[PDB]
Order: sequence, then C-alpha cells, then structure tokens
Amino acid sequence: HPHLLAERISRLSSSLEKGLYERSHAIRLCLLAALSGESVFLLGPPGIAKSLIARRLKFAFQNARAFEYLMTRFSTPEEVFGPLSERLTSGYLPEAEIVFLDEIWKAGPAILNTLLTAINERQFRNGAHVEKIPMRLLVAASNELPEADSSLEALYDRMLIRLWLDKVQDKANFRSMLTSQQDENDNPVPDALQVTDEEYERWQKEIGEITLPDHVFELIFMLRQQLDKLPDAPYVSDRRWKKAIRLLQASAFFSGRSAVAPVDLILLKDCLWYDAQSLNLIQQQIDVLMTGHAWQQQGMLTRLGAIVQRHLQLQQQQSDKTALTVIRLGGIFSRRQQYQLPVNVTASTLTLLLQKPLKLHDMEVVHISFERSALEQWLSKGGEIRGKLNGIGFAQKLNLEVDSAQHLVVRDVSLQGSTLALPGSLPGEIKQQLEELESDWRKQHALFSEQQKCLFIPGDWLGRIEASLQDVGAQIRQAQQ
Ligand SMILES: Nc1ncnc2c1ncn2[C@@H]1O[C@H](COP(=O)(O)OP(=O)(O)O)[C@@H](O)[C@H]1O
Repeated sequence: HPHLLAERISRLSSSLEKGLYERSHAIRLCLLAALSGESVFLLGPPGIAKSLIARRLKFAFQNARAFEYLMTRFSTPEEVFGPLSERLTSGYLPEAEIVFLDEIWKAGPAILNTLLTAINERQFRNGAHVEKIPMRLLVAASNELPEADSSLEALYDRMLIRLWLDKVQDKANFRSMLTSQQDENDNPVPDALQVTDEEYERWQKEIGEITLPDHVFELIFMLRQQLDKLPDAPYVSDRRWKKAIRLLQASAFFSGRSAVAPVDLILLKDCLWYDAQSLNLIQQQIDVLMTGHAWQQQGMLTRLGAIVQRHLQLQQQQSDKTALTVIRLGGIFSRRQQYQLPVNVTASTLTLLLQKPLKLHDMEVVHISFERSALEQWLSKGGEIRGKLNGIGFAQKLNLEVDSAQHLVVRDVSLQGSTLALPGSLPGEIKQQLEELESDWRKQHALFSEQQKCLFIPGDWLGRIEASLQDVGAQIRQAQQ
C-alpha cells in the first residue's frame, strides 16, 4: 500500500517532468519538498525554466493555487501579501499552496520579516487576527547568493533545499527543448495521480513517524563532527539538521520504506552547501561517507586485511614444511652458477617466507618479495640483490647467500641467518572468517540494491556506491584462493 505509493509518486514525478530537459532531479526534489512542507531555493541565470518548474508543481495537487511574484527593490508587503481595505489576501501569498518568488535577495526588511514568519509559523498577521497559511511549497529564485552578513542570510538559511541550475548542456537536449510542442502551462498530470488534501495532510503526520535507525544516525553524527573539524566546511546549524532530517524521512516514506535509509543521506548534498566552495566540500564529504561508511565498506576492508595478516602468519608458522632448494647449473663458467626451479617457481614476482623472522632495516620481517628476474641474475652472476621487505616499500639490498644445502639464507646486522621458504601449496580458520565476511558483504550489497530504487537520488551516485561495493567483493574473492 505504501509500496503502491512509491509507484504513484514516481509516476506523478514522471508526468511533472514532461517537456523539461536536464531538470529531473530538480523536479523530484521540489515534489519531495512540496509533499513534506519544505522550501527550495533555485540558483541560476534568467530564462532557464526556474519559474516554470515552480508553476509545474501546482499540478501535483487537486486544489492548489499558485502565486508568482518578481521582487523589486521598491516592492511592498501590500503587493506581495495583499493591500488592506482587513487585508485583501485573495490572489496573494496568504492563500496559495505553491508560492514562487523570483529575485528574492532584493526583498526589503518589511517583506523579509513577514516572510520569515510565513515560513516558520505558517501564520500571517492580518491586522487583527493571525491566520494559518495553506502554503505547501515555497520556491525562491536568483542568479546570485545573498551578501556575506546580510539580513537575507536568515531567509536563505530557512530554505532547506538549494539547487544550482544552468542552461541545457547536451546538444540533443537543446534541440528537443527548442522544438518542444509541449504547452508549458497545461496540466500534464493525470487526474488519478494528483494528491488530494486528505492525502497531503495525512502524509504530513506520517512523515514524522518514519524512524531514524542507529546506523543512520551514527552516519549523520559522524558527518556533523567531520564538517565541524574542517575549517572551510560551511556552518550547519541544528535548525538546518532538524529540517534536513524531515526531508530524509519524507524521502524514505515516499520511497515505500518505514525507516530512513543510508541512501537518503545523499539528499544532504542539496541541503548543506551555501556557496560554490562549500558545494564541492559537501559533495566530496558525503561521497566519502557514502562510498566508505554507509554500507560498511572501509569497515569490511579493515577486517579483510586483518584476516590476510593471519593467513600470512599461519603460512610462516608452517614454513618448516617448505624450504627452497636452488638447483646447481653446470657448464663452463667462471662462477659457481645457480638456477631457480624450472617451472615450479615462475611467478614474475615471488614472495619468500622465512623460518626465523629477522629484524631487517629496523623492522621485523616475515616475508620478502623478489622480482623473479632480479633473483635469476643474482643466482647466476652474483653481486648484490634487492628485495622488498614484507612485500611493501622500496626494494632494499639484502645480505643473501646460497647455502651448502642449496638454500637461500638472509642475514641481519647480527649475522643471524634465516632460511627462505616458498608459500604453501587455505587453512580452516581463514576459510571460516573469510566466509563470514563474504556473507556480511552480500548482506550489505543486498541492502543497498533493495534501497537504491529511490526517486530522489541521482543515478551517478548509485554508480559510485555500486562500484565501491564491487571493489570490496573483488578484494575478498581474491583473498580466498
Ligand atoms: N531546461 C529547460 N527545459 C525545458 N524548457 C526550458 C528550459 N529552459 C528554458 N526553457 C523554456 O523557457 C521558458 C521558461 O523560462 P522561465 O520559466 O522564464 O525561466 P526562469 O524562470 O529561469 O527565467 C519556457 O518557455 C521553456 O520552454
């Protein structure tokens, strides 16, 4: 039933989107805002359908009056809210469900103040008595952002969603928009889809009942702390956070869920920035949160390395079972030449464990990886041989010698020797742990795919998450070989 809802909202949004190019997200967000009692600020140059998409949204509702107004510096509350005879509000802001106000940052202090009470109190001072405004969606537009310490910032910071728009970029889209016979002022929404007053009011109550899971909160709180520590990060007030949380709830509700999901958190990318520099910072931070923490990605990778560590540890604990017998090569040469095993060892770079781990280059080393090519020439021509300690870092020079028993022995600064062994020809402890992790990964991936079907999230983000989960899965599958 709420799953028929996700179907309906999607179908509703689809129709509202007809004839509009490169504005999909913007329409879904304004719909989400309109259905959740939030407001949205549209930033961009003139003639890019900012007003149009605002007028479009009145067609989401059966009974919905729209109010449009362009702010001038000489604009008075009489023009915006109605002139008093007590006040004549018919055809003005005080009785419209969708209000669009263009060129917002030039509203005077008198308008500014009565707007702030309009957004907060959903009330209006009608001379004598105060009356509740039916305003469901407010949308404000401008080509610029308000001044640094402006009066208007209080208004800006009271408008949850921020969208930065531009002229159509795709050549094909330009042509389609250019030749579109779509009457832009006609109702494109089928009667059945339009939301009723009875529905609107019920949903307002139900959105508040959507739960906020522990992991979801932890992520939000993590980001709040993260932003705080970064000096460039925009200041996000508690007011902003609370209003952002309702949008998150609304997203979930209209996506057929009873709980805010980690995917809903992407929407914060449309709430937390106030300028250009802060937009980039927000996007990066949320991206890091989404690809790293939201589906336990980095947490599973830190578990993975812990297992791979144990695997190596068990590999060197069973390194008595193996040594490495270098085969003598005869012929006619000046040195006692040596040879690697014909095809037994053919790995381009092979790693060798040591029976007695040694302190080499101020660290204890359990395994040394050689470029097989470099080990060849040293076994033949002698000289000096390098090898990356514990597989990592630079190829360090080594005190290596061919043993009488035909083994390879590394020495430390105490001249302590250690025989080198090749890895085993998968232990039960590792198989158990690595299967638990794979199960956990599958459960994570399952959760993501079962929730990525979310109207209010742009496709590109979902791509990045899916990739980040594939990365972990690939790393674990390579670990079980
Ligand atoms: N991205 C777009 N998609 C569809 N139509 C557009 C787009 N950009 C501009 N238009 C056209 O421009 C007009 C709407 O512009 P308008 O609402 O005045 O924009 P703004 O409010 O940003 O000045 C319509 O006639 C519409 O067909």
